[PDB]
Amino acid sequence: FLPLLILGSLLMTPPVIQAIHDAQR
Repeated sequence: FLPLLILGSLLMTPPVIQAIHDAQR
């Protein structure tokens, strides 16, 4: 999930969707 999700996509891509969302706040 949150972790596993970002982890899984932790190769050649940042924690998008969430990162931008967090940065949005």
